[PDB]
Amino acid sequence: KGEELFTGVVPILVELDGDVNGHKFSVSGEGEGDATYGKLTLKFICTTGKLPVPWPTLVTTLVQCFSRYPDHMKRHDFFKSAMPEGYVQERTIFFKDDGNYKTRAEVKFEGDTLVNRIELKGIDFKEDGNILGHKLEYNYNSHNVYIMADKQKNGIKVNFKTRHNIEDGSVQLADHYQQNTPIGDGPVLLPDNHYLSTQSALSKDPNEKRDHMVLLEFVTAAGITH
Repeated sequence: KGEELFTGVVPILVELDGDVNGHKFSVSGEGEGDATYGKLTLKFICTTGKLPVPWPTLVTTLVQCFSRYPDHMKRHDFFKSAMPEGYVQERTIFFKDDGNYKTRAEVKFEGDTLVNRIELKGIDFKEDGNILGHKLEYNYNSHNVYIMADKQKNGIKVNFKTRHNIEDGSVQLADHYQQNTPIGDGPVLLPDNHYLSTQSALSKDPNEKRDHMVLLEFVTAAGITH
């Protein structure tokens, strides 16, 4: 089934076009995922010049099919069940005391490659805020991503809050409301309530002159213990 497309290392391509407060930008990413280990590594380039928002604000937007679901809970993996035809992933991301991003993405195979194509619009960012002020540290926290079935849409609803460290030691929150729906017309696995536990490290390629982000990320599904 879909899960079987993820037993090995799979190439990943990400393409994003964005507008935040009228600042236009594009990002292209390349790397690889190994869902067997819940692992991905990606390098993202801002192909339009300087990225006009902090890189950490784009991490969640820029392939949850690479999560590792433990044996006991493999039936809860909607993301892989929708493959290869894929899924639409939509979000609104509300930065507390600040603006919001609205995103629409299609995640699917194109040949051997797992592709994430995204459009992002951001509005209502404050000139005195942390986002347009570039006050976010270049680091990334560990989160819980809550997933539930959305039987009316034959998909899932996802909700979580990310924590973005600010230079002064405050923490800027981003509330994510997400939904995913299959692209194909065939049945999917709909899960029961569960979560993904995430960890990410951000780095740079010291040789790269372009504005960019290297992401190493590990994600494991989990649920209330029994």
